[PDB]
Amino acid sequence: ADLLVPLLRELAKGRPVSRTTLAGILDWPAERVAAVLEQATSTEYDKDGNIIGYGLTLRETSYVFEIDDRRLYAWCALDTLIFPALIGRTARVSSHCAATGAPVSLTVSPSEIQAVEPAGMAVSLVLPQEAADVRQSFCCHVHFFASVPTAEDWASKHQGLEGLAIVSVHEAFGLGQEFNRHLLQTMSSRTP
Repeated sequence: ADLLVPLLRELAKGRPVSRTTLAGILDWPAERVAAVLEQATSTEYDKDGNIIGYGLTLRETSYVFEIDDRRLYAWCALDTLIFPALIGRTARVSSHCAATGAPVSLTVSPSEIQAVEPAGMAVSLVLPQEAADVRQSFCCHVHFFASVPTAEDWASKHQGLEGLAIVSVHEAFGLGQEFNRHLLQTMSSRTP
């Protein structure tokens, strides 16, 4: 009697999943499934109203995310992925340096990386702001840099923005892997 979030499990398959199937898969009544979508109106439907799943962007960006046998796209180095460890397979990630334009690519696996090119690429992130208008406020703004010198080089001429910080794709996986514990919390955060 357990549940490892079959929703995304069947989702990763990228196949038409109806409520009777989500229900049939969850071995739960179509009403329980319904209750779930009853609060998910923002979710994208397809055809008669089935769960389309993911998609990120309508294929028109630079950040590419390949997994198993499904080519995905993103608006930032992050949007490409979300939970590699939850997938249970490898995820090929491709990016381009915002300064050198070099073709960067990394392999995101459920345990670590297995294809870093170039061997020394760097990632870029932004600092949290709480004094900006309403629209997005840099929902992501996550880019990659061919390396730390370029990341830091291009970074030098990329100051003034809302913080903006550079990092090693190696440390980016630890900061990205730690977010889980942060999101896992239902509410509040007692520790610091």
